[PDB]
Amino acid sequence: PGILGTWYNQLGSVMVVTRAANGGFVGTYESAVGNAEKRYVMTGRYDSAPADGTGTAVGWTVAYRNAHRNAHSVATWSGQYVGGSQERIVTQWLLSYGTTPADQWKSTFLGHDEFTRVKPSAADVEKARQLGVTSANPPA
Amino acid sequence: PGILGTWYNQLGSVMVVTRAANGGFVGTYESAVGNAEKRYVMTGRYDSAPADGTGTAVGWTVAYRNAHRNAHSVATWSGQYVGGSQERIVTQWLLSYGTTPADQWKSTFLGHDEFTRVKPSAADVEKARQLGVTSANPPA
Amino acid sequence: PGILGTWYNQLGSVMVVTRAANGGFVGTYESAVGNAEKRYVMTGRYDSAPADGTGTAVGWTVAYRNAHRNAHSVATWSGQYVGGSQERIVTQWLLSYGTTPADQWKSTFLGHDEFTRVKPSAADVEKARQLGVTSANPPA
Amino acid sequence: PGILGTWYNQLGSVMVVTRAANGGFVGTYESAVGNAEKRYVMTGRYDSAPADGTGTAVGWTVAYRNAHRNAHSVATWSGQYVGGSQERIVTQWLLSYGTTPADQWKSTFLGHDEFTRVKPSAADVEKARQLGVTSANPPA
Repeated sequence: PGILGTWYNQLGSVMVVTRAANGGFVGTYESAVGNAEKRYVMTGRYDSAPADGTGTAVGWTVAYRNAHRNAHSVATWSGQYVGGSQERIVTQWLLSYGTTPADQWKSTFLGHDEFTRVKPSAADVEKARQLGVTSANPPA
Repeated sequence: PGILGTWYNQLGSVMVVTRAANGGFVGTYESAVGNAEKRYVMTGRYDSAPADGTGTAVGWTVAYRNAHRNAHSVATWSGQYVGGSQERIVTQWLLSYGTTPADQWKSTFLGHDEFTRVKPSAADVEKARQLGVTSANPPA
Repeated sequence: PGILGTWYNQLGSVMVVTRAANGGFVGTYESAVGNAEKRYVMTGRYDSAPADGTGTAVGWTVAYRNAHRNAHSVATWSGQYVGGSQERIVTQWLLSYGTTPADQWKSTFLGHDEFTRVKPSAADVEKARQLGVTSANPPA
Repeated sequence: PGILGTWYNQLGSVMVVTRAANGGFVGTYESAVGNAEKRYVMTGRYDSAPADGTGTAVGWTVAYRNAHRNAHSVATWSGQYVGGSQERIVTQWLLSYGTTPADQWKSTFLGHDEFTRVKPSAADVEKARQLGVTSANPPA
């Protein structure tokens, strides 16, 4: 299964898939790099037998709580992994918060994100974040 | 954790959560009822310590392939579980297909769905489906 | 064109289409009822020749600013009008805010809404809002 | 108002805003370039008084029918215009089709798109489309 390994976005987030078999996979998701306070558990599913010549449909979930922080939000990513020699994952993501009944309309944010095997340079991360941080960065 | 148990929508789909602990849960998802050919594995995450007076943020994923069928698609649900005496889960869902590069724009469908502990009557399921089937029903 | 007229949701919002011709339409959108401080200009487009036996694809936009308030947000609705004797509009909506570059990830909320020709009772509006206000209600 | 003028994406689509005043704007949208058969009418709204230091919230709609073609779909874009010396519009889009009641779940596609004042080179358009066409390209 091709989704195994480490994946980077353009803003400095890192997803690590540690195990993948029979349509399920598991790992971690860090919005930062190398700090146990913004790493979180990840779980997902994938198409274990994709149609010839197409990408591999994928999806996964991350609850933004660990032993050190709780943002009271959970994100899901939905998209596909594209092999070839240039490996990519293209997704749209949703981030949902727990709310009171009156605040249910402002419970879910929507965005997009793209992952690559090529770790971007720190210079590229700074230019990209300056144009805008488009991946979820929930505080506190 | 409140999400344990069986959940129904208004169109005849059934989600069963068999295990939930430390922010993770697992189970099955059936678009039909009681037939091993449209049951699929489910995995997700939830907020294990929600803020007082708010709903519990949740998310989960289902790959639409089993031993009998493969739709080449994977769905993710994002929303929150609301306790009280009237227990509900309100979500928005995404369904992503594997595609060629030229077809990437038509890879992801978007919708909404609401789950209840009250199993609807067959009469209510028929009236609801006649107004429109708004939950994912991917063929073949 | 069938979209002409007045449309209600279940939470107390009212959309009035005053003119519709050649694929375009115009009107107003009130999150309240009968108060010039939460009425806003609406503009949209529709399919002027839908396929036989299908709904009519629609879309429209509302900027949440008038002479009395400005929420600094703009919403878009996307879906279809369904005729027959029971007329409905089913949509998903997006609400986007202006942000700094660092806050771009929290710029867009996502939701769903359904419109009917039947004005709901005030009792039905209160029960529905108590279960949750799922249409956009941006403050200030 | 800054949104006036011509905007390009990375896949070869062109949006022209011909008029903008008092929170409304109008123009055209071409998925191709310079051919009256894939140009369509556009209408939208914007925040006419954005908060200092933030982007300008925007939204607009395009029905994919003209005198020569009808795709039976309507798209909406939701996001914000960002000024400075590097002018951009970042959006998420929805494309909704008219359907039968049973097919309502597959009525709406979701995607993302980014617009610039810099017209990309034909070489850049080909490389980008080869990685994937991520803007709406509805056939027939």
